[PDB]
Formats: sequence, C-alpha cells, structure tokens
Amino acid sequence: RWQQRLNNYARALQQLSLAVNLAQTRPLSDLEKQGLIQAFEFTHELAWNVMKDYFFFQGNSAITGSRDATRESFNKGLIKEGEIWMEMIKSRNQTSHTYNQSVADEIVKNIINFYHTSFQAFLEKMQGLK
Amino acid sequence: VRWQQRLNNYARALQQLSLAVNLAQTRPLSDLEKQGLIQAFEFTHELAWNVMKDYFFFQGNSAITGSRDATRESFNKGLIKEGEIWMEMIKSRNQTSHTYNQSVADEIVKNIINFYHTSFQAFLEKMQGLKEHE
Amino acid sequence: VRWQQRLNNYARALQQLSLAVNLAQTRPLSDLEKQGLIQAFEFTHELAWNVMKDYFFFQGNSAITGSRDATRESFNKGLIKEGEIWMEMIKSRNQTSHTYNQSVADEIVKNIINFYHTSFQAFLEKMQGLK
Amino acid sequence: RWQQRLNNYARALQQLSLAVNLAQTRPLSDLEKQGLIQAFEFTHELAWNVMKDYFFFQGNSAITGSRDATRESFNKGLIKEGEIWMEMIKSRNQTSHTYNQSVADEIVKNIINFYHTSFQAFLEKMQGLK
Ligand SMILES: [Mg+2]
Ligand SMILES: [Mg+2]
Repeated sequence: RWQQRLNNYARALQQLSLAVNLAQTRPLSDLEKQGLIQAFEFTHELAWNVMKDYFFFQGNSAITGSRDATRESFNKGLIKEGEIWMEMIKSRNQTSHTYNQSVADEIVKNIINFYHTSFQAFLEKMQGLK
Repeated sequence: VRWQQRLNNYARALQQLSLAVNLAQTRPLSDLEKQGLIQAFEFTHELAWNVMKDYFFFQGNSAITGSRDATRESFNKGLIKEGEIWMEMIKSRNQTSHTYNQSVADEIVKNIINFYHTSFQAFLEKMQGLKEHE
Repeated sequence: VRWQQRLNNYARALQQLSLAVNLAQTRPLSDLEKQGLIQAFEFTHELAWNVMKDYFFFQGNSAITGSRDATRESFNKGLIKEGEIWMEMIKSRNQTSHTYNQSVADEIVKNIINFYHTSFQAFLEKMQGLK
Repeated sequence: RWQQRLNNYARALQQLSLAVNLAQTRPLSDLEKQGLIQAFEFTHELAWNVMKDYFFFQGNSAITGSRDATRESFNKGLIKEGEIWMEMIKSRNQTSHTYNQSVADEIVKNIINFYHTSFQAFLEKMQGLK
C-alpha cells in the first residue's frame, strides 16, 4: 500500500526535519553530521519507494529502481525538481566515503540547502493525491 | 599493495567509529547521534570487507562477490575469529533503511558497541600483522 | 492530433487481441498461446488508457498520472460504462510478471476473454465516434 | 530469499526454453511470438531480481533496479555479456510496441539468438553458487 509507505515517509522526514532545524540553531558535531546523512538516506529510500508503490497502484509495474521511479515521477508531475532528485541518487552513491569530512560536508550542505525542501514538497503533493 | 592502502583508509574510518563508540560508553547518545554511529558503522564495515576482498584477490582468490563471501573466506582463513558476529554485521547493514524506527536503530547501536567495535579492532590488528608475517 | 494517432494504433492492437480471443473461443490455447494472449492484452490495455490520457489532455486535463486515474476520469465522463472491469484490468496488468504460474495465467486469460475484450470493443466504438 | 527467487527463475526459464526449442522446430505464429515475448518478460524480471536478492544476501542493499543490478552482476562476474543484458532492458522497454510485427520480430530474434543462452549461463552460475 502506497499510503502506508507515505505514512512512514512522513515519519522519517519528521526526523530529518528535526535534524535540519537543529543544524540551523548551531553547528552539528561530526557525529551529528553523519546522522543527518543517515536520515537523508532512509528518507530518500522511503521517497522513491512511495513513487514506485504509487505507480504500481496506478498500474505501472515496469518501474524497477530509484532512477526509474524518479524519472516517472518527473514525467507525470509528482516532482518538479527533477535535477535535485537525480542529485539525491548521486549523493546516496557517495555514502561509503563520508569518513572524509569534505564528502560529508558536501552531502550535508545539499541536504540542508535543497533536499529537505524537495522532500517536503513531495510529501505535500502525495498527500494531496490521497 | 592494494589491500594495504585500503587498510589505511579502514584504519581512519575505524578511528572515527571508535571515537563515537567510546563516547557512547560514556553517556546516552541522542537519536541523531545514534544515526551517526550507524553511518560510521556502515563506512567502516564497507572498508573492512573490501580489505578482505583485496587481500584474497592478491592471494589468488577471485571468488568473492560481496561482503558475505569475503567474511566467509576470512573466517575460513582465520583473518577473523567471530564468524557469527561478522555475519550479524551484514544483517545490520541490510537494516539501514529502517533506522527511522527507534527499536531498529537501538539494536544496531547495541550491536556496534557490544560486538562490532571489538571485531573491527581485532581485524585491524590482524591485517597490520599480515604486513609483516603470515 | 496525438490522441487520434494513439486511437489508430489502439485499433490495430485490438484487432490482434480479437484474433486471439476469437481463437480461444474455438479451441484450447497452448501454454505459449496463452502467454501471447496476455501480451496482446498488455499492449492493447496500454494503448487504451493512453488514449484516455491523451484525449483528456486535449480537453485541458493534465492531472492524469496513470491508468487508474485515466480509468476513473473515463468513467466520470462516460467514455466507459464498465468501471469495475476496467479497474480489474489494472490488477491483471500488475500480475503479468507472475504468469509463469499457470493459476495466474489462466485467471488473466479468463478475464481477457470473458470481460476485457468486450470492454475494449465498446471503448473503440466510443472513441471512434468522437473522432 | 534469493534461493527461492532462483527456483522461480528456473521454472520461468524452463517455459522460455520450451518456446525457443519449439521455434527451432518450426516457424512461430504471430500469437506464439507474442507468447515468447511475454516469457522473456517474466524470465528477465525474475533474473534481475535474482541478482538484486543475491547482492542483498551478500550485504549490498544499494541496488534498486534492473540496470544497477545488471552492472553489479557484470562487475562481480555473475554474467560475462554485460551488453547483452543491458540490451535485454531496452527490449523490455519496447514490449508495449509488439503490436507492430517488426518490433515483435526483432525482440523474438534477440531472445532466440542471444538472451536464451545468457539466461541459461546465469542460471548455471547462480546454481553453482548454490
Ligand atoms: Mg547510511
Ligand atoms: Mg508483457
């Protein structure tokens, strides 16, 4: 059920948002930065599964993974910022290298400056769809 | 030597994980800090099993397709002692997407603190010794 | 006009499905022919709901995201009468990866022959009349 | 469980192989060609899910779709003909057009001439891994 996936996406995003707000109030420790990255990862995993579950509900069983799901979501208007959602997939592919502080800082910057807003917009869109 | 350069990166990663583990031994971690400990586990484990894959490729074994194969061959050859613990690490890796549930995050953290950190350190010392002698 | 080009291909697809459906009324299909009937249902259904999407888009509706949306709007606007049958089509589409199981292949084939074929034929007449 | 997925892949492939041998015996009807295409669809869907399940079993939960499962299988030596498997994905993307006889014939040709032998090699490799 795509609505159950959406409810879990909402929960995960709530945790990500608490971390983003914290980072707004003060600098994050190195450990907290790693945690923000992990929350981004479980929120994005939920998001593209919401996409795939929703298109399955619509009758599209051809979508396989996150790139398929993101491309169909952009094509059908579930997301507007196709570029940012593609960048998220690239960021996920960098996860194993965040023990380098430059990589961690770059991913954190993208999460705060771009991904959180896009996650919130996708939540609002999918909630409006049911 | 490829496996030795990987090991240098593994050692760096593990130093970061160890900082977080000893802090966790000191006080409760926040939810966000637990997520960070899990992330550090993930990059440390990824490096560890690739050290093993590199090492066994250097030794002539090209039948390692992932962390399970690498762990099995390492336990077969004695690079690791605690087979069950290293297998459980793979289960923990596969739970990463569910750590927005507090019970899942708490269980991975518990396993990192009680078992995985020790195994990571033992494996580092083992491979450091293998730079010098069988 | 995009939707009429889609309709023209839908007609060609439905003609091929009809051949197989009328053959199945004649005799048992081989296991392979059953798979072929399912494939023709797949390409005929895919054209059908994209005809609906293209048509409503040509009337100014850009809110259709998939075959379920397209079916609902077609029912609301009278392009189909058998809303529940068209809804079952979507369930059938979502099962085609499992037609290596005979229970699944036979269920889909039965629905194609007993229900979907006539629904496809009605939709053809409706949209050719709007053409 | 990747072993259960492999068992289902073996059953699906057995049906595809029956169709390929029948084609060796005599020309296929248009409907029978459509059936060979459907068998290719359910066999390939199972195959790339066998890859994904196996890498999950290995501890890699980053694979999401058919493309990255296929790339990872080539990288880890599970398949030797990476480009044929990538072509398989493109053929999947064309199956909605097999109401045109030219498309149907091209896909059938690739199934008989290339995909079947690759499917069999992958089955043998994965069964060897047990
Ligand atoms: Mg992570
Ligand atoms: Mg098909």
